[PDB]
Amino acid sequence: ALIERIDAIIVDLPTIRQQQTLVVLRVRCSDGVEGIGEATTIGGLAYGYESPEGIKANIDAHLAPALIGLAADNINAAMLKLDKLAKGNTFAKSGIESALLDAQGKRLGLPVSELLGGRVRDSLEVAWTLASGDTARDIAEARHMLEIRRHRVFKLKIGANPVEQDLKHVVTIKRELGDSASVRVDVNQYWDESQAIRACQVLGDNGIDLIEQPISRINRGGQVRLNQRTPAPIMADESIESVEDAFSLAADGAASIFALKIAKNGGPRAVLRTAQIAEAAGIGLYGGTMLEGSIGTLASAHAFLTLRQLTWGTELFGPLLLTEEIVNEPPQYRDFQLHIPRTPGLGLTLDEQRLARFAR
Amino acid sequence: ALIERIDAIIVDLPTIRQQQTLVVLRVRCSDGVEGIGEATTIGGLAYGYESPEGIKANIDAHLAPALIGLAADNINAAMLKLDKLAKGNTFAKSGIESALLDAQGKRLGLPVSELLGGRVRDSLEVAWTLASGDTARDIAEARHMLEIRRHRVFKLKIGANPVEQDLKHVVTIKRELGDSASVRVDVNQYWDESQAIRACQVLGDNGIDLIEQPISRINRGGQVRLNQRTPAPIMADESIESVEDAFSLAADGAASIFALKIAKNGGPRAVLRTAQIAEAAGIGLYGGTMLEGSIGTLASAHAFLTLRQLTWGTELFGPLLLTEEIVNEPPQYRDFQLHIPRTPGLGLTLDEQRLARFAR
Amino acid sequence: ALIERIDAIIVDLPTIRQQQTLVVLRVRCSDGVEGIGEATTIGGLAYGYESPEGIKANIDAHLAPALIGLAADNINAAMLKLDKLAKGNTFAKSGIESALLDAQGKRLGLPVSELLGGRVRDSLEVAWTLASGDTARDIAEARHMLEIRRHRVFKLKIGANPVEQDLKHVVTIKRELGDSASVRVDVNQYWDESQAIRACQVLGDNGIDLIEQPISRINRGGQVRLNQRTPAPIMADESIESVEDAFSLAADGAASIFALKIAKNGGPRAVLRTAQIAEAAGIGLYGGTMLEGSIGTLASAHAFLTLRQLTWGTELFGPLLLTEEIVNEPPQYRDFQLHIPRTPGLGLTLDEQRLARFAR
Amino acid sequence: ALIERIDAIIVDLPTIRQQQTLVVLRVRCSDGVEGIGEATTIGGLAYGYESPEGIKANIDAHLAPALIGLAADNINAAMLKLDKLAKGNTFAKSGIESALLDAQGKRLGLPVSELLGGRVRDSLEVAWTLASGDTARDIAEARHMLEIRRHRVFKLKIGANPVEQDLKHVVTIKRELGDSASVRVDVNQYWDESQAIRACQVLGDNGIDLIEQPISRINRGGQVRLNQRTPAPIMADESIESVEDAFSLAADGAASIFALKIAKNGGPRAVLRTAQIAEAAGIGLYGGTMLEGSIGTLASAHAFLTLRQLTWGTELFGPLLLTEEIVNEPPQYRDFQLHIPRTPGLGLTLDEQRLARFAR
Ligand SMILES: [Mn+2]
Ligand SMILES: [Mn+2]
Ligand SMILES: [Mn+2]
Ligand SMILES: [Mn+2]
Repeated sequence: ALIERIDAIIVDLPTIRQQQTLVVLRVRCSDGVEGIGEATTIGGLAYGYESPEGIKANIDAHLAPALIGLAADNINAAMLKLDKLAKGNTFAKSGIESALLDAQGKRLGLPVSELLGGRVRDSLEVAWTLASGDTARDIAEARHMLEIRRHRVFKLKIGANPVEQDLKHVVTIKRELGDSASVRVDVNQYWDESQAIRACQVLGDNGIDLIEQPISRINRGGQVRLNQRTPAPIMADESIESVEDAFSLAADGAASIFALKIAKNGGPRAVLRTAQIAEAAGIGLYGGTMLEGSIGTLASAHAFLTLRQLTWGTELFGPLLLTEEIVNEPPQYRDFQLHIPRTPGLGLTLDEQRLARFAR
Repeated sequence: ALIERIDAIIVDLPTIRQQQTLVVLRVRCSDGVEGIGEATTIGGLAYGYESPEGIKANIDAHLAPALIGLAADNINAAMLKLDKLAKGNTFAKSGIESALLDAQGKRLGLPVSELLGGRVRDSLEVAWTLASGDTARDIAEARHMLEIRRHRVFKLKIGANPVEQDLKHVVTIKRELGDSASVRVDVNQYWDESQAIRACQVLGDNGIDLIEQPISRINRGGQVRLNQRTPAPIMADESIESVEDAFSLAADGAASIFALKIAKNGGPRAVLRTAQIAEAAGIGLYGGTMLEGSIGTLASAHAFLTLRQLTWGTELFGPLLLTEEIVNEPPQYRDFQLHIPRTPGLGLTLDEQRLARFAR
Repeated sequence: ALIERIDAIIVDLPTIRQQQTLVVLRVRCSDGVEGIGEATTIGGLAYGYESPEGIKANIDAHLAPALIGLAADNINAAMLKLDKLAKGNTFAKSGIESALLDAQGKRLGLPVSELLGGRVRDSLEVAWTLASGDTARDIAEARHMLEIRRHRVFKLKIGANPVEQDLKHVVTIKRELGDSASVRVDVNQYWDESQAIRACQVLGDNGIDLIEQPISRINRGGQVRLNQRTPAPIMADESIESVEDAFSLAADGAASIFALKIAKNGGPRAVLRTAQIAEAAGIGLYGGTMLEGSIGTLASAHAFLTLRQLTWGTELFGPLLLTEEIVNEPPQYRDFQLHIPRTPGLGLTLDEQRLARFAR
Repeated sequence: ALIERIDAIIVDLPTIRQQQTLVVLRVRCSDGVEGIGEATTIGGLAYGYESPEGIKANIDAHLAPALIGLAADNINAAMLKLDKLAKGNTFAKSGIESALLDAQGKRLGLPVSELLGGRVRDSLEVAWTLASGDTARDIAEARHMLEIRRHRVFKLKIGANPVEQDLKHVVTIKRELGDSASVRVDVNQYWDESQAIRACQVLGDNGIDLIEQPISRINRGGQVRLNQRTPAPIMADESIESVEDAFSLAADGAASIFALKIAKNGGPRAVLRTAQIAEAAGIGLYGGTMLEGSIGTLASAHAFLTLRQLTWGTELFGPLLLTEEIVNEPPQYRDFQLHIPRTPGLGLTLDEQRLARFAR
């Protein structure tokens, strides 16, 4: 089977929060099998180098033409060719690798997790981000998610308000939930090391389970110091923009936990290279997301199912924020987890009608 | 006297806990003197590279034939020959060295401790592992051991249950016993560094005296960080798989205490090389065990008697877990210690009847 | 006073080599002043994250909209706003900053070099890359460039062929040229550390003045080792993808010379921050290029004129490779140097006809 | 679908040198598909912890029983189970993984290289070890191998004789061969750092391309020092006894080249994890061997075909030393390379008669 055509479609979907843009890839092979992938990011260029528009432009002008005519079943050769021709562009590469694995799974009749070696579990613990901004509303939401047994691990995005304000807000939530839930924070590189010194202490002292990316990736030394001094473990996220960054952080002792994102590494197979490095170093894992819809979520999920251990769970809740999707199969979230079927490929099929309706 | 024959016998003994397998070595010398040694491990291949079956196979096919015909009284030459021919295989080497020292002690009429240079004590403090799994039962057992003056230092094996559960269990035990007993934990490499960060703090804050091998030996940097940050001292155990590993950990500042096991180093003389390195570096000592019966326990004991200081005592309680033994002389445990006689060799003789009954 | 509109045009120009694609920026201000900039790369995505297509897509969709309406005379505020909304995208940022500086300089009647502080020189030494592939042809071209006094510093791009082959080629050229020219090589990350060990030694012992980016930026430790052991100075180029990378490299001692490129840093002002960091660390400087045409070449030059010292000269020969240009004023190359006028802005005007002709 | 039975057979085959012992694994699956693997070492226990005897003993007693009944198509789950129950035992693990991969490839009709992701080449450069001991004889054998175009890369095993004697021998061979062949040496941990200091210098100055494992793995600091000072690149072989060792060596900068052996890592998939770590650190690669016959050689080869680059080729000449083999298909050595077919599995079938004949 040869790769015949690759299409990159920008889709804007309404969210419960007010819109999420995804780049849906469709790779059609000569044997009639089609694979689907997703390259999605948050806020244009605010959370990475690649925007939806840039991703589509590069796929159309550079990445896709390099693949037309190649064997669809030799994913390693195709991805290595992209590395040779394109520097970075991990989101685009991720969408493409996801589609090739999907097409390959359908072709062989195996779920992507089995193509990657075999799953050691069928479900993944899923965290939820509390985003009402209001403390009372956040505790109310958390208590609801617990009641319906959908989530018991909650993440709080902070760093935008005065430190003292964010600290009170987080400590209040953990204090009210007590031992019923795990509370973590994500600072998204918003603090400088001078602010993180005291903030990490207060959070660690008040039962916050982990602190994700407290300071900017440009401060390597600061990450190493906080890794050694913060009472709560430090998780690296934005500090990882490639597999090679993961080796560097591991060699430096810059974090005790790595967030694994297929978009930041370059696909399901690339994220596994980063996970393996973390494993060889004794670094804990967490399955991250870029707020992908079901396609990217499932592609992440399929790689995470093969991991020996994910000490801190995952935040694969992306599909839950969308009011509408472009696939026919809704994800199964129940009993604090995301359940992944043993269907061929990613186990998803496009809803041609909603796709046409939301595509640009 | 020449080494004439070496036999490796696998023996399965019932335990009070449900079976322990030992590899008993019998080295017969041309002068009619026989030496006995033991090569024992825990759980097949779960706690090391060598299993009872592999140990016997290698002794029979490789190690023993290299020794037949050599002088029984030149232990250094015999052991150096084994190092030249065999990589690793420390458990097998340990059993063999133990038997040669036993035979040499009987021949010269000296206890093995005197062959090793001379004892500075006749008894060793012995810790006890609380293994009921149940907190109330563990406190009850500990109080009994204290009452009968058999043990006042207790070890708790953790790491298999959720961290929070193991922490509550340990803190409850220390809280109830108070200053009447020393409470320590052994995590057996079960935690990753991200989990150990908070767990070590809680344990150190609640009176746990030391934390044995909290994380995997593959994470050297993590051991160094915990050595500098944990409130309770960190003891290395599985991180030591050879004398050379001990030098490496000492040079790195990876632990402030080393567990000394003859099986992991290669015998009573090898364990002394590791102890000497620890001494030159200012690292504290602890006499460890692989749950050996009286033979291996006594061989460990004889080397430990020559040490200037063992700040943390020993856990030479192996014989106490066996319902039946294959030696005639039962070990003397009284007043929190194991008492070692000044009889030739290891001071033990095989019970031919029970040996035949439990051998495979 | 206000930025009214920003246009990003892709232009394909013919080279002496084959085309070269430029992204010409035209910023129109409310006061009638227009500024021009250039964002140019090499080989689509083979030499960087940004392609001409992705650059235009991002400018039109995200960057330009963030600038419309802002004061055209407050460049610091404009660029800081872009850093807040966009991660990376240094090529696009460089093109935009260059245009704003051009407009501001025309507005105050000052060359960009004066806006940046004040020039300390009026011309820059310019190197030339011998790229025929044929040793004899290269020596001939070099002899000619020397004859007409256009260049006396030559750079050989190597790494694509077997090591001994590239080494022979390079050593032969330096042997034939002797003390007449400075010969340098750029390996463009093509060797791994194991190949670079012997190659750097041979090159250094045969009169090669500096070795540019011998290994990949992913291998930080290798750069630090080569920096201490190479007989010829090591220059970092691709290892610098941001000003923060420059700080990191300096702190580590990964190179004794930094190549300065406005495109890899984010503009003329950004390149000065990197140059300042190098100066504070005692690191040597070299004026680099991404093969820009006159607009980009002049924007680099204006920044380079304010530097105290550029120990290794520059390679601002980009305009010399183009057969057609889109500006009215051709660069003044004479006596081994590039001469920069003291006219307002960049001192360039767009040839509207040729622009329309090569614009795609 | 299910692993029904696993057989471990010790086979003694005649070499051109004397015998070579292999442990042939035969895994039978419920669907009638059988997979074959090989766990081979050199010199009993002289070159590793596992002997043919210990390997068979452990497979029969511990490893095989843990696999019976498990899905034959979920190799990741099977191997992770083995890691949980058994420490080390990489040779036995490698043999088992190779057989499961062979079975799975025959089952899906794909060569193992495709199961592992996809090959990027169809043949591998193969080195040859000159082992006559006689300098003149070695030069003759080398000239011949060059004549018939079978090998052009030669490796000399040294370290057993006085240094100046081995140095003379090696330098003479390279002098006589000149630019015609690449000459390398493997010291097999025979020198201590004090001897290696001058030897590495002499070898490097006389055209030796790489120096493999000059000193013992116990001396980590010495490897780091030799890695910075040796004029010829240092390759780690014995220092790698697990994938985690590879990470450690890379983090420390102890070698610029890693020898890859499926037997020392735990199988074809394990060797890829080590290769990935090396790639992320910028470390060069070489395909190593433990002198396996065709089964083991092909299992290594299939993994090596997926690698982006093997800067230093391979030494997969194992089959060439055997006069008799236990498979029906003899390896395709031609034009300095080993050619690998695109047939299912390993592409090998057991010659039941010869197997029965040499089986012990
Ligand atoms: Mn995050
Ligand atoms: Mn222990
Ligand atoms: Mn360059
Ligand atoms: Mn070797």
